[PDB]
Amino acid sequence: SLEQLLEMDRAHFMHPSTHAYDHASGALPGRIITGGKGIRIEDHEGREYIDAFAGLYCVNIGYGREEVADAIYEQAKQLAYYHTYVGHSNDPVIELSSRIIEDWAPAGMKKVFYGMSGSDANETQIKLVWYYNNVLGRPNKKKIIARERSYHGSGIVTGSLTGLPSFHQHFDLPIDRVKHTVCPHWYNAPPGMSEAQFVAYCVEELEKLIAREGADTIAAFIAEPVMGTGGIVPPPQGYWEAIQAVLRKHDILLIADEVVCGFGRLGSKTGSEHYGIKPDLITVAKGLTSAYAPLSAVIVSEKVWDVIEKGSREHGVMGHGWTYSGHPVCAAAALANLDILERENLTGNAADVGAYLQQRLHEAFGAHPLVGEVRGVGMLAALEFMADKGARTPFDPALKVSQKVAAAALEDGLIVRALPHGDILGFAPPLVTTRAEVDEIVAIAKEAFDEVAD
Amino acid sequence: SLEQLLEMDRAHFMHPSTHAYDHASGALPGRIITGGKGIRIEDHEGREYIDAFAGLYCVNIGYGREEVADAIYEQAKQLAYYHTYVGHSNDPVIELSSRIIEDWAPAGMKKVFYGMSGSDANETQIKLVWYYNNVLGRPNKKKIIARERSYHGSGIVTGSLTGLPSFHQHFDLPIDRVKHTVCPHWYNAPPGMSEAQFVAYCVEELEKLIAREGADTIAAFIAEPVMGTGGIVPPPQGYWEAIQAVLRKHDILLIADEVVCGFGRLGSKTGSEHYGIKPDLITVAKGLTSAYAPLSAVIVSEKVWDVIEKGSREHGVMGHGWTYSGHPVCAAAALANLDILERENLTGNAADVGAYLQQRLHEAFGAHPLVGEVRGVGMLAALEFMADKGARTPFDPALKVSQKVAAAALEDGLIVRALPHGDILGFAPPLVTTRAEVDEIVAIAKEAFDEVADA
Ligand SMILES: *Cc1c(COP(=O)(O)O)cnc(C)c1O
Ligand SMILES: *Cc1c(COP(=O)(O)O)cnc(C)c1O
Ligand SMILES: [Ca+2]
Ligand SMILES: [Ca+2]
Ligand SMILES: [Ca+2]
Repeated sequence: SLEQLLEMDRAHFMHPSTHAYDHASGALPGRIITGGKGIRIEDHEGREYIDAFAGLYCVNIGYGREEVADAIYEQAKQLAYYHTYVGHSNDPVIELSSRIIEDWAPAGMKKVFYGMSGSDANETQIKLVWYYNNVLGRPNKKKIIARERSYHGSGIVTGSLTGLPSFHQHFDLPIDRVKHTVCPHWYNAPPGMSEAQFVAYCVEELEKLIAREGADTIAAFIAEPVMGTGGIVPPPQGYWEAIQAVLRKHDILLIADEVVCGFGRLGSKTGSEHYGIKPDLITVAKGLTSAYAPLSAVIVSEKVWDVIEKGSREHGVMGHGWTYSGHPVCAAAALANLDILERENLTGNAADVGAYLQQRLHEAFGAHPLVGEVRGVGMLAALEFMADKGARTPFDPALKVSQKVAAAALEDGLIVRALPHGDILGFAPPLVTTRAEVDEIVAIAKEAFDEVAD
Repeated sequence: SLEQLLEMDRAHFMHPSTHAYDHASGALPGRIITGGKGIRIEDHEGREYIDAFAGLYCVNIGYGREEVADAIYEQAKQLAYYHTYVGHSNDPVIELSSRIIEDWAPAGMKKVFYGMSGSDANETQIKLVWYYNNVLGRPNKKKIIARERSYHGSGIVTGSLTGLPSFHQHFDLPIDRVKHTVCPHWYNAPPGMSEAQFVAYCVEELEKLIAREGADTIAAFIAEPVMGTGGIVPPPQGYWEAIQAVLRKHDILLIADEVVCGFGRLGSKTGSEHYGIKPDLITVAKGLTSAYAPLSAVIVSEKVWDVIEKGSREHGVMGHGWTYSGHPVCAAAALANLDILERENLTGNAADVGAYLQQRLHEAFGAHPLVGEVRGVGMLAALEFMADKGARTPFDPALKVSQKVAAAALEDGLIVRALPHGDILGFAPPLVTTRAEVDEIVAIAKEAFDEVADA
């Protein structure tokens, strides 16, 4: 019974990112998702929704892929699990590793280490950067620079990297080794710069942080090529070239968080490829498997892998491992996911239909007095709402405009996300989305928005 | 083509817990596992092995359960994933949560929060204990006490909780908020002590740590009911009763790490049930799914859940979540796993055949001059080897006796683990293991051991 389900939920399930009391008490009503196909999902009540956020930037090949379910089945049946400790392996993990390196990763990458979450992958990154510096005799080169409004996960170290305050509240974060520099959102500049001027500003602010802390104390800089949860923010043109030069000058490792941007989302293999970023380390999850099974990976450059090898010769086996590291079923899911991305050229579809999404959002919302900015890249897009446009001046957060539009859209059968920063409505549809589906998405969001606007 | 696999592996796969250079260079040969059935696995080759470590204390219902593969398939096909943010749900996660609380958790537990690893679950625990204290207006009550030789995971915070130095080296751990008290291994007590004396020693050492740090600054104490990777160490008689009294007196939360002990391993539902532990918080993974899919959970007491609710009313939504929190496929795997544990009464089999394992290891090894100690409980057991027994004096670690026995056992078709701490050979067979299979396991390990002992 659906009613006893919902009581069991309220009584016993602690959800992620859900108001504990309001949920437990019934004030925040629960929604049970039971099926889905293509870009549409279905709740327990039989209501169907267009999921223009692809779960959480992650159901990239779309819902209901029997091909992946069969791949998962066949592996679960043959060998669901053995460990990968002390050189042990399984077939799928071997194939997946060489495929990630040969076909998806930028040049210079060498090794892949697996977990199950974006958060655990970034945890691994910070371990590796500390290990690297310790084996090189640099015990104080340990601080990590992240950015305001960044999202890097929800643990203690990874929640510190995260530049959104909700992940810090009552958790004593950020930790002391994590420092935050500026969010590269041109729309929000010092308030009259050229794009190039704003880049130079971001560069000087980073240079100031480095000077205050001391370059010899900074191990790494971590960043999303395009900001996701912080509010769908492409980098300014020239940003990545200029930031990379600063990091190289100060011998600071670069970690590209590709959890959202990875595996076709922007119309390129990765955000790194898209923007000419040459990271030392890369974090992936989400579109790695299109969420069909949980899997994360850390991709390691030749340079860093060489120091890891060196560490092992001098100090023996590195103490790092998860029980389910390289889980056969999860690896098999990833292989089928990649087969589908590649065969259907969904990276191309993301570029193509993603540009159409940008176009249609601009046409629909660009001229409107309450829309401060329309922005995006590939199959990511956002609308940022402003009380005055003009003066670039945001609504009283108590008004909750982004949230009211999202709610209205949901009533009309469309899922889009109110992002945690400001009044921002985000779009991250599956990479299989068609032009017609975009027009359908935009029509509903447009109606929703007018209803709230009035 | 097997050769091309192994090259691809060496070229591109960074393994957990694997010597990086020795593996990449071919000095540490790789092993590809391709199949398995019951308690036996098969490598690429075709060599078959009795897996008396059940993967990593985790393949509890045994290998090749088509029933679980079908359960995984059916969920993957119907709905592999949606998120569980902002009150969203799927039914396997709802059923699993109420089943964990009603059927497996000790009394007083209320809510379950999901991840994918033992490590992420303990990460969540520490977040929750800090949140708890912050919403109660106790900003300084934040330190965590763990134990020497404990294993709690392999992250930064969870690697700090972990009391084994290999998880610390070149990672700048433990963090300052984590303190370690003594390992409750009677066999390594300060010499001469009675079991009861050694308990009282553990108690006084904990009391000293609490006095030095200030009880006011200590949020929680985390511990495995029985130590796993640190050496298969049951707690001394009376340990848990006495430790619990100290924690209660100082208002310190107790986190039971049931990652190994959970879901039947000791012949009880949990280590907590087994030893009368009343934790505020419990961590589970491994036997939660028998490793058929990755899943972890944090089980939360009524007391702690009440404060979490309070936090949300006063401060709004707690900022905690994993994208794959409550993953439908993983939850479905767990439900089938539980169906099998319950239907086959594998908790009972673990009690029964586990006691037999203890008996048979004692009979086979108890008298031998090179075996310092035989120990265990339920379906966990270990042999600890000593150069001198009556002097309690261990071999030169470069001799690596535990590892030589393991190697010999592997040649003879048996997988048992050389544990990282001492010269210790561990046993954690699947909970479906039979008495005859135990005798088969012990016979091979006994032969292996003689070969190494006579040398
Ligand atoms: C979602 C996300 C993470 C963390 O992933 P989890 O699987 O939720 O731990 C990290 N980085 C980015 C950019 C993300 O979007
Ligand atoms: C194996 C283990 C962990 C960590 O589990 P992962 O799934 O490897 O992250 C934590 N606690 C205990 C007691 C364990 O045995
Ligand atoms: Ca409407
Ligand atoms: Ca079947
Ligand atoms: Ca033999």
